Amino acid sequence: DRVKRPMNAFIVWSRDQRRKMALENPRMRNSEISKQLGYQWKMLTEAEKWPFFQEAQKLQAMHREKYPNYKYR
DNA sequence: GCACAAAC
DNA sequence: GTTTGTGC
Repeated sequence: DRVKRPMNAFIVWSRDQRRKMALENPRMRNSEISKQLGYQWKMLTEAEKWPFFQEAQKLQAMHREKYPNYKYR
């Protein structure tokens, strides 16, 4: 039925990227961390891309082989 | 447009 | 309260 769902390259940033916002701003009242990341996307920091994108590639290649044309159902 | 995950 | 990527 449902296929598996490894973390998405977007939530990847959450894990580590949010650690940054939590260190200097562990007291965010409203939901700003949401629009803040959006700003990082229109300007992705390469210092952060290369590190986790390397493996992020094997995530797609491996699981895509286990579900050739099997899409969401 | 719908289905799935996480943290503040 | 909410965002975003993947797939057609």
